Amino acid sequence: PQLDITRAISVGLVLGAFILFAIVGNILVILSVACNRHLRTPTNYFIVNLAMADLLLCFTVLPFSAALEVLGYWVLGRTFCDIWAAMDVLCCTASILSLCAISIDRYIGVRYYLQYPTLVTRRKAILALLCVWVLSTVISIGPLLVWKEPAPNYDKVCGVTEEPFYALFSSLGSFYIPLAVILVMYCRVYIVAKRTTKNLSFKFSREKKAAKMLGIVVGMFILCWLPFFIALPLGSLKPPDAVFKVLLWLGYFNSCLNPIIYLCAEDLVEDWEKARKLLEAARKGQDDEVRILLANGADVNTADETGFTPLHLAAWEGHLGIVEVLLKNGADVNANDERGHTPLHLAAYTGHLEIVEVLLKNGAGVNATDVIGTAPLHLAAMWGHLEIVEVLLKNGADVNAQDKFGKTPFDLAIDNGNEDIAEVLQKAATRELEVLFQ
Ligand SMILES: COc1cc2nc(N3CCN(C(=O)c4ccco4)[C@H]4CCCC[C@H]43)nc(N)c2cc1OC
Repeated sequence: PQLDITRAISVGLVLGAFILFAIVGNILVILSVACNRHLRTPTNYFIVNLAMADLLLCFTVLPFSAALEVLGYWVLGRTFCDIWAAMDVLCCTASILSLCAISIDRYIGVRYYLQYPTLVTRRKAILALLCVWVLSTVISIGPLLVWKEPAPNYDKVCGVTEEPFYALFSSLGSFYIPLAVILVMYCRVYIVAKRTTKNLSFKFSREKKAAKMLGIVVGMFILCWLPFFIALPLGSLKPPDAVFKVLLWLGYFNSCLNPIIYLCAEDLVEDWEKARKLLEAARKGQDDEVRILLANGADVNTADETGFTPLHLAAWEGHLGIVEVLLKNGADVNANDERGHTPLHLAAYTGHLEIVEVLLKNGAGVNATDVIGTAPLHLAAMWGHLEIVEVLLKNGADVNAQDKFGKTPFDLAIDNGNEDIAEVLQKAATRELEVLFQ
């Protein structure tokens, strides 16, 4: 029994990973939509409800599961087992009925690319969410009233098992009937996305991108919960109590997968072909192509294998037109590569005054430092880009900024015999003494 020690850490790390994504991850998903007015979209309305269901499990289902394993058989069915039988179904029924609202929203979204925005608003989204909880409560808390008094002979309050009238009636209303709607709708979405993808406004690639991310979510839920919900009806015609325990735990694990799916899935950058196409267009300075590619569904914030985005390479290669349209198409102006360089670092290096001003105008980090601690002022001062050094200082660039090698933008100007820049950087440093000078 030497493995008993190693099993603790392995399970503990997996349970720690779960809690992290399931509680913190979901709260962060909720807060991102809650504190951004531009992110309050009907699709984002359903994922907040999906995160609320995962959160509601963690606080009202897992405590009962944790209390069982830790303390043992303090399993007082009359109350204890009735609450976290009821709460368990409620959360699961809420989750799958939310995925029904998603599966339908995504068919309305994919099929009707330019019609959807008007069709589905915040008002129509709240009603769909409202319905889910009204149904979910009836489906979950129904049986707890319908079957009021405990059975004679063979009661199983504190067991997943029961008679066929519950095993089928519950599993139908809580899984299979919802599953039918989902699979039928995401089967319909499946073929429309190919039919319009073969045939082919960016709207289709914004909503077929959305349909793909959420399709993974829908699949991972089905994959997680099918094993349990296969075994409840199938038992009536099998599994030990210890078998049911891991099948439920598998279902619970899904609560952490959603935040992970949103961090781990590339679908906006799913078109590896269309993604690397834009990265090249923006670098080569091909305004016609970049505009066309963006309009055809190309991700503005595509990450290179090194970490460079189209805005990086555009700022580097000195293509002002592409920098403007990228920003105009919602480009991360403070995008970082592996060493932390932003497009302003690159614009500063290659001496493009036009782009440095445009980046700053669009809210670029003037003092943004890379892993070495090198700021855009370090690079502009190093190569003799005096116009950029002045623009940078004007936007409040820090002259005292130091890299890992202890070198400051002034030092680099001196060490490259840049007399003009060194004077402007030395003057800039005595700014605090010009409180006395009016
Ligand atoms: C996700 O959907 C469902 C979840 C459900 N969860 C329970 N639980 C949760 C905890 N259980 C066990 O751990 C467990 C281990 C072995 C048998 O049960 C049992 C036993 C203790 C009391 C609550 C029970 N009971 C249901 N009847 C149930 C029904 C569901 O849909 C039809």
